[PDB]
Order: sequence, then structure tokens, then C-alpha cells
Amino acid sequence: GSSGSSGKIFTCEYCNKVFKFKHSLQAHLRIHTNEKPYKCPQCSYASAIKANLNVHLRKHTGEKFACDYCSFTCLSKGHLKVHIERVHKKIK
Ligand SMILES: [Zn+2]
Ligand SMILES: [Zn+2]
Ligand SMILES: [Zn+2]
Repeated sequence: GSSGSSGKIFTCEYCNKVFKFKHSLQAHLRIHTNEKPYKCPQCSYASAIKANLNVHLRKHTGEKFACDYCSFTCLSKGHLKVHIERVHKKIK
């Protein structure tokens, strides 16, 4: 079990989420923004373009795997793991 201190906490007033760091919540709020006319039914994915959406939707194939560190989503699982060892890591 992790053992450390904790002053304050950052809670998201959108999806009742929580983030240890601040920058995490800020960048996260990104998905919590609807300024485009075309919105995605699956997620909060929106784009002024029409095609972009059509292609995006295709991405939704059952269940995606979101990164524990960042908000990176991948179709496969194994890839996600490597993404954390390559992106969130620079040591073989
Ligand atoms: Zn949120
Ligand atoms: Zn979507
Ligand atoms: Zn990641």
C-alpha cells in the first residue's frame, strides 16, 4: 500500500472524478467541453468537421482501454501497457 501525505484534493465537477495533481484535472477538463456542433454519442468527442466524426465513431469498437497515467485510449490492451513503458518511460 502507498504511504504518503496529501494536502488538498482536486475533484472534477463534471464526472465526479479526482486527481492528485492539478495539471491533471485541468487537462482532463478538456473532454468536458462542447463547442462543436457535431458531438459524439459514445464520448464527449466533438469536431467542427463532419467526416472526422464518422471516422472517429469507428474507433468505438466494444470497449476501449484508457491509460491509468494519462487520458490515452487504445483499441487494444497490450498496446496501452507498452504506451506507458515507452511514453511514461524512457528505459528499456
Ligand atoms: Zn471530469
Ligand atoms: Zn467518441
Ligand atoms: Zn499514458
